Amino acid sequence: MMNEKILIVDDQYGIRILLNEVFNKEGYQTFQAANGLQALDIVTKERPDLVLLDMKIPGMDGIEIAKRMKVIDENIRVIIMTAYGELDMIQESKELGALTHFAKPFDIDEIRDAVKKYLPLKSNLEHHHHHH
Repeated sequence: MMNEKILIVDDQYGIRILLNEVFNKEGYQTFQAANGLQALDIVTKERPDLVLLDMKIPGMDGIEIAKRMKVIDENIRVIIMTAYGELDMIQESKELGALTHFAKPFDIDEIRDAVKKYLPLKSNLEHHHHHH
């Protein structure tokens, strides 16, 4: 809507960049966090338009983070990444302001695609014509 940002929680530093550059690649704005509490700060400070929390991150989860982010916005469009089939803390994290979840085993194109279908801004999704 206004400042359509995407926050990306990663410790590896590369994963965050992967989504940072690919979200931006599409025409987005992104940011990164090495725990969750960081994106947390950036949500209460910047209020992105969408956030991602890799609970697969090297150490911690941004679960109580989205928790506080849903205390801060209730649903700042969070997406928590898991081991594709882990989702151990997923239930609370998803009811906690997250619009959905993802996987650390995610696909790049799937990541930009999935977020455009949820938090849209310029990346159009075809569900109005039904033709593609």
